[PDB]
Amino acid sequence: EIAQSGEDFKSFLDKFTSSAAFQYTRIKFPLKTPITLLADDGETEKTFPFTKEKWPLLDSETMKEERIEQEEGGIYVSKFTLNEPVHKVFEAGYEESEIDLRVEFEQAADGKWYVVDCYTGWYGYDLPIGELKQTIQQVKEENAAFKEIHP
Ligand SMILES: [Cl-]
Repeated sequence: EIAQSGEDFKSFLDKFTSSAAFQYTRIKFPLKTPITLLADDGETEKTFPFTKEKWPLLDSETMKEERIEQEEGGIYVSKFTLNEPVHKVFEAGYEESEIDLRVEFEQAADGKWYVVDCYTGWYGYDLPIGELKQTIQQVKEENAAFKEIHP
């Protein structure tokens, strides 16, 4: 569960979520899994590299493990589904739905933690390819908000 050398994961994650500049330094772009969307033709899958300009900054609230029971009926669950000394995977989503976030963390040979892959519902398979550019701009605007409180 806990690494015997290098960076402590919980301490890393607190720094990662508290500073945008630091966060960007600890993501290995392009991520392992590219963004995959269906073309308008309705048959061809198109991939786009998951690069720095597309990254939605992750805050401390998002990275908390918890179970949210909503009055309107949903149960939203976030948890580390893999929790090994040098390899962790965080998943979040509504119970009985597909997940809307998966973040994969690995402690590299230098002892530092990095994000090496991510699935985010911002770029879900349900996103029309024609909306990708504007979605990326929306993420930029969210990131501007993040940077007002977590530079
Ligand atoms: Cl409730």
